[PDB]
Amino acid sequence: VQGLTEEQRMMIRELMDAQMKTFDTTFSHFKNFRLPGVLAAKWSQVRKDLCSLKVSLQLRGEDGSVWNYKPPADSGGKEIFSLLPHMADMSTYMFKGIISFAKVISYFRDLPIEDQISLLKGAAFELCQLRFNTVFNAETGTWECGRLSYCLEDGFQQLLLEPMLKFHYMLKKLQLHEEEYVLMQAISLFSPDRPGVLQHRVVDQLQEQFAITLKSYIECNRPQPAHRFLFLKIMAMLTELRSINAQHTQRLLRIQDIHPFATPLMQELFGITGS
Ligand SMILES: COc1cccc(N(C)C(=S)Oc2ccc3c(c2)CCCC3)n1
Repeated sequence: VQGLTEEQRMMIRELMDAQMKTFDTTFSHFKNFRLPGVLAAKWSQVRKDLCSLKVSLQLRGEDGSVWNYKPPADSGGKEIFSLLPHMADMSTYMFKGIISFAKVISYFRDLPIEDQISLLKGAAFELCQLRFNTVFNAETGTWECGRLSYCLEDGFQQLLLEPMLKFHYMLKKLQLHEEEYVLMQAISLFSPDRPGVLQHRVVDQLQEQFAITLKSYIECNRPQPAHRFLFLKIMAMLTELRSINAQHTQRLLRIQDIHPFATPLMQELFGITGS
């Protein structure tokens, strides 16, 4: 790109290299996942917690066959948990790609292992949502995950009330480059204020370099009036994503409390000990 320092161009490359190596955009290796079965104040809030992300699910076979699953309606029972096992498998698959992404980046390997763990615990969800946005189809409200499709159930303005859905639509509208998505991932990963981080100074210095690189990238490759304040818009979305992360963590722990579903990797990322 233009106007970047050699160190910034190298920084952008290694992020792009790590994204290329660890983001299976066709989801070809997402396999052996569970699928929905065939044929007191907690519950009110878990009932409200689960209805926030209502999606149907399509599976296109290599032979051309199509399986499609329409979820039930909430009717006061355990049917609200039908996609929990499948969604756990997908998020687990994505978390593994995220962990692989961090471990390739030199700036991440060079951190102490305890801080590596702390940063991944704090940012794994956010980097997952950033990767899902690149396969989000805002015209059809569908995350195109290769042979899997997650379609939002029916208007458009009433769904933007859901913060994570609003995030995906608003982030998609910015029409970001691959380089800007991966820089967002690095900024979110290297957040110095996550619980348990010890090397706050180096992590803060690294994050600042990633933000400066992103600011510089935008200024060198986006002169259009539509991209005025784009960097600031991106940074605001990252703050919103952190809020959504905290929201979603409390959501998940409440559902986990009355209906266990978290995989071992999810338990590790969310602090669940097993006792
Ligand atoms: C109760 O909270 C839960 C339950 C189970 C899994 C999760 N996680 C951690 C994640 S990343 O779920 C998502 C979030 C967004 C999306 C998908 C999964 C799949 C495709 C559509 C976009 N969260």
